[PDB]
Formats: sequence, C-alpha cells, structure tokens
Amino acid sequence: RTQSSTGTHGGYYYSFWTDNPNTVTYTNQNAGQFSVSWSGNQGNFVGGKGWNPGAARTIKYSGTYNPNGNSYLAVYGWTRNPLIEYYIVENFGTYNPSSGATAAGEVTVDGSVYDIYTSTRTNAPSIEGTRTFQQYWSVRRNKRSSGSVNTGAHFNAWSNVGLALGSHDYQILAVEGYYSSGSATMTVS
Repeated sequence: RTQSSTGTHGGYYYSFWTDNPNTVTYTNQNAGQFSVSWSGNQGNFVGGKGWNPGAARTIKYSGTYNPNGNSYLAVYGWTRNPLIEYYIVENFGTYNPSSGATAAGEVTVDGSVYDIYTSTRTNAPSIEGTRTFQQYWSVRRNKRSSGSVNTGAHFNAWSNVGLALGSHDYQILAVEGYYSSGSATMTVS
C-alpha cells in the first residue's frame, strides 16, 4: 500500500510519497505552505513543496518542525545528465541521514558550517528508473527550522568534489520520517 502524489498547488510544485498512508497525513495549503503529521512510529514518507525544474536559487522557508525520532528537514532534489540526488539537510532527529556517506569537506554558508558528503547508489530507484548515480549531501551543523538556503553555494562546493550537477529536475523543501512520529508546517518561497 504505497501512495505518491505530485502536482502544482498554490503556484508551487509538490511531492508526497509514503509506504503507509494510514499513519501519515499530508496537507497542501495556500501558496508554498504544507503540513504533515505522522504517528504510530510506522512507515516511511517524504513530502514537501518547491519547484520543478529546480535551479540555483535562494530558498526561503519558515515554520515549525517537531519530530519525535527518525526524521529530517532538507532541501532535496535531482538533476539529470548526469543523474544526481542531493540533500541540503537543515535539521534532523535522532539519526544523521548522511551516515555511511564519505566525508568530503566543509562549506560555510547561511550562518553555519555544513559538512559535505558524497556517496554512490548502485542500481537503486531513481527518477530515471533503476540506476547507478551519485549523491551529494550538505549537513548543517547548526540545526534550524527557518531561514534561507543559497543553493548555488552548495552546488559550487559539490562541483569541487566530484561530478558537476546536471540539468535540474525537481527541488523541494522536504520533511521526511522513518518509523517515527511528529508534525510540521512549513512555508517555502
């Protein structure tokens, strides 16, 4: 029992995916706002609002992020040609989502050091089907739940490590949860 919902709402692209629709409720709200509540410590989900295609843009977000357990808050997106999955992690709960990726330096932007990581996913699900692709991570040391993200500074930092980013696909401010509980209301602009 999986559910995937994508579209445009309030002038913004949105995406919500879960393998347990009964324990997670995603609500599109006006403009770049969305809410997610999840309970019962059951199920995996990722959802949020943003843009398709993405770009090197300044992403402003504000709201309330109240996880209880395994969860993160991240700018999240993809490129093609080459195929790259990337995460700018602004906050997380009890597990660092970068675990197992390879350390690849530091970048200081938007009020904090971010630790950079890279990984390779081999025959894994992608926006293009089963593929081998590169992942980039920036993980904020100073966790926060509102602010601005200069995505281009991260893109440039990643390009000095490995492959440069390709042509943008979607780019969202995402809330994720993994067998946990919580609630969040975020507004992107």
